[PDB]
Amino acid sequence: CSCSSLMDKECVYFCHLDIIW
Repeated sequence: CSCSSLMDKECVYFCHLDIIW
């Protein structure tokens, strides 16, 4: 995934995970 705003912080931080959630 991705986010149009880097300042929606928790949007960007769902995309930082990969299967090892």
